[PDB]
Amino acid sequence: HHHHSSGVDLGTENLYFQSLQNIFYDFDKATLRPESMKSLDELIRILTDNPDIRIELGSHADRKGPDAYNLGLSDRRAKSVVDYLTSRGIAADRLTWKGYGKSVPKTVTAKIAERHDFLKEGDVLTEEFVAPLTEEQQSVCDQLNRRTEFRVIE
Ligand code: NA
Repeated sequence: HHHHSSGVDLGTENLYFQSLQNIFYDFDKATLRPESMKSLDELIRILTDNPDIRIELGSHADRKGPDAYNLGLSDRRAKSVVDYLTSRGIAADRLTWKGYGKSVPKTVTAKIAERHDFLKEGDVLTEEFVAPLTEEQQSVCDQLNRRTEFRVIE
């Protein structure tokens, strides 16, 4: 099969790539911002250039509001991405998705840590981590949790 031990995955959770970005959302919205459409066009290029690969997506919500509500919101966030891709010709069978609600806070990557003096690589944006922060710091963290993650798979 593969003639080597596992290498680095092309995904948004562990590493930062200019050409494979997280999708971020407004508070209580599943809408694709103009920036999100550019990011999805970059993903469509990867899908069309590599016709056999699939994309696994995971959609999320920030700590505010009930668990069940946030699960539904995360499903709508995944669906908006799937609908944009399928509207551009991507076969639905090439995409898998899961809505995690607010159950999986994001881990701060080296790029996120470079951009914010208060965040360090490896910090997990849990409710307990975000709770004692300033209103501005909470807004940065909550925004980072309102995202869709991607991973390129077979
Ligand atoms: Na930092």
